[PDB]
Amino acid sequence: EDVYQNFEELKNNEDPSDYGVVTKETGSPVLVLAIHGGGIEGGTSEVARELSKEYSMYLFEGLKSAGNSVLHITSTHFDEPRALKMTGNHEYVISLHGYAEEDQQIEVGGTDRVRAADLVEKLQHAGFPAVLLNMDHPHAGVSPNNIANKSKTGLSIQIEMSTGFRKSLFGIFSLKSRAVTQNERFYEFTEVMFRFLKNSYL
Ligand SMILES: [Zn+2]
Repeated sequence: EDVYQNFEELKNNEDPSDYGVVTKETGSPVLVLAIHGGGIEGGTSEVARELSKEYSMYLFEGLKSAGNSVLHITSTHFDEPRALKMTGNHEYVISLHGYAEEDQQIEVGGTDRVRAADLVEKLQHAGFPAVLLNMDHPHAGVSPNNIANKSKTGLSIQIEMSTGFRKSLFGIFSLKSRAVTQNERFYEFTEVMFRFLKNSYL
């Protein structure tokens, strides 16, 4: 269970300084979506911001010193108005998430089954620990209600990164310091992502 059922409820309950909505609109067909940034799923803000160097981005970030889990709205309920706008304005969506696991692992899902498999292959070739989840796996990112699918095509890739994998990319794993301690692994990973994104969405 999430604390809030939708964005309006979160907005009416939380101080606006405790969260932030951040957008970058470039007209790229692909949108990078991170609805659980900041302290909600740590590291997803930094990955999103780096990818926004070449692609449009939507970021919702939890900015509390503690307790950011209360700001998590599951994807099938996430309706913040700028997210609805940006998703509908784009052809395709890549949606970044974190989950709790100490081992390094990347779980890839979504509605775009061909591109999801291709991403997994490209990550595995590059030495990253990715697996493809199929249609019946729980939380596969396939619901029409999932924000990531509310695009012009309906085709998404869901990237779920374990705690271990996310912590491997930063010198200091904090709200304050991830953004200024990205390591060589961070850039290696984001580069694999930039190569995939440019080749897969011509
Ligand atoms: Zn998430």
